[PDB]
Amino acid sequence: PRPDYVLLHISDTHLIDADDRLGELLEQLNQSGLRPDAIVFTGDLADKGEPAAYRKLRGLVEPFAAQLGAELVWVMGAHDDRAELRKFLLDEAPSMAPLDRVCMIDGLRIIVLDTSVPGHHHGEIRASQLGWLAEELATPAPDGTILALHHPPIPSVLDMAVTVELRDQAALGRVLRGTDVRAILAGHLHYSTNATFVGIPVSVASATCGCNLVHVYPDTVVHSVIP
Amino acid sequence: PRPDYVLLHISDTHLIDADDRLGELLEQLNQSGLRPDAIVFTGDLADKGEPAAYRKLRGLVEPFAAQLGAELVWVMGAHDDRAELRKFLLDEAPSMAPLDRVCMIDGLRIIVLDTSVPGHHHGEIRASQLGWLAEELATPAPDGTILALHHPPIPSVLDMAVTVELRDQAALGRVLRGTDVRAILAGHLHYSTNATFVGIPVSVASATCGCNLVHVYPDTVVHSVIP
Ligand SMILES: [Fe+3]
Ligand SMILES: [Fe+3]
Ligand SMILES: [Mn+2]
Ligand SMILES: [Mn+2]
Repeated sequence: PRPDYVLLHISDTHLIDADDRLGELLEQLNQSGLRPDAIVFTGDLADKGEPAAYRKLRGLVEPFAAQLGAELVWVMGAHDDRAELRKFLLDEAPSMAPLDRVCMIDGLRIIVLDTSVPGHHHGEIRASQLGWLAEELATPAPDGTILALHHPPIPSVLDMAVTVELRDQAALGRVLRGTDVRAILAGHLHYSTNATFVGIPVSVASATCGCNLVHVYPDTVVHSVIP
Repeated sequence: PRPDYVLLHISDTHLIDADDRLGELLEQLNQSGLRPDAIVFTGDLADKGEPAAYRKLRGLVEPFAAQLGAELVWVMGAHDDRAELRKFLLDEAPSMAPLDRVCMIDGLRIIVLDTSVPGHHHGEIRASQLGWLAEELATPAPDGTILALHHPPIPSVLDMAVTVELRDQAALGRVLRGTDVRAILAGHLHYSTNATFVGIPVSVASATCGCNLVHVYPDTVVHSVIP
């Protein structure tokens, strides 16, 4: 069976060792001869949101993605800094506004939502983001939508995880329910985890410091854990 | 958040080294102080379906489960032998009939389906099993149903996997659709994998030779990969 799309789902890189942990993964997938349509990094890109760490991340990852002709999709995590990421990763003017973005890969919509709260480890989605997201999803994409965020909308199966979890999930669920979101890609957790949120599959990739392969079929989305 | 149920999902033990790979996992979870309601083993219990290997498996696992007061749930895999498993694992009269079973854990239904084909590595579900399964699911369980089988009803993301995959999945899907099956537990693959089948979450546990924790919440089922 040939997939419609192939995505790479990497998370929690924590760059400031994390340098060659990520380095060796890149080449391992380069050497596997895999050619994904997109590489999605679901947060905690930089451990202390450092300019130097973003620069370094960009030099390591951009060549890798260009070779495979793959779209790079960056997501804000709790440890990141919105302004330094915009500045040193995206070549955009600095702003503390949520890193929310829409990205079409042929017929597939990828939506990047920012669940980060500046200077806080927990997760939240602000009213303006739910409005933005609702408006966007009112138009169905041909091959449906992948949602990429940091803090996963799933129950916390550990206590030291509850204080840093994504808050007010009911609001998100009200917006996602009945739309064309087919899968939710998330990070934060540091162990591979899957569940559903309002009927939608949630897949959380483990920390880098393995990752997930994502094959998008016409009728299903397959997530596989690569050690 | 307190889960309604906790399940342990272990797969592909391949006992005939596999002995102390499984041994060290048991104790690691014994030592974690985890107390699951059920331990579900999703096939390839014995590598050559050997009487000696079932005896050994039983001596290693039954004490472990009794301590935690956990229900043992055994599933036929491709490598198993229906008659020797019935004989040396279940203390049942030998039979080549599919190992199909229903098991209530308080309000939660667990259904064991046998996708094995004797002397063959591929997977199939026979007409009589679809009838049995349909009849059973006509009655909803209070806390819905977990389905446990060997060959997962998900697309094969590798070629050397297609010849051994579960065949005629459309038939299964016709039976599962709209019933109270909340999750499908599966094995066979040897890499952690999740997808949906007819809207239902499928979670495949990796080979032992790690496993999965399964927390069953009122509104969702969370699967986590334990290295
Ligand atoms: Fe992190
Ligand atoms: Fe196996
Ligand atoms: Mn995080
Ligand atoms: Mn198998």
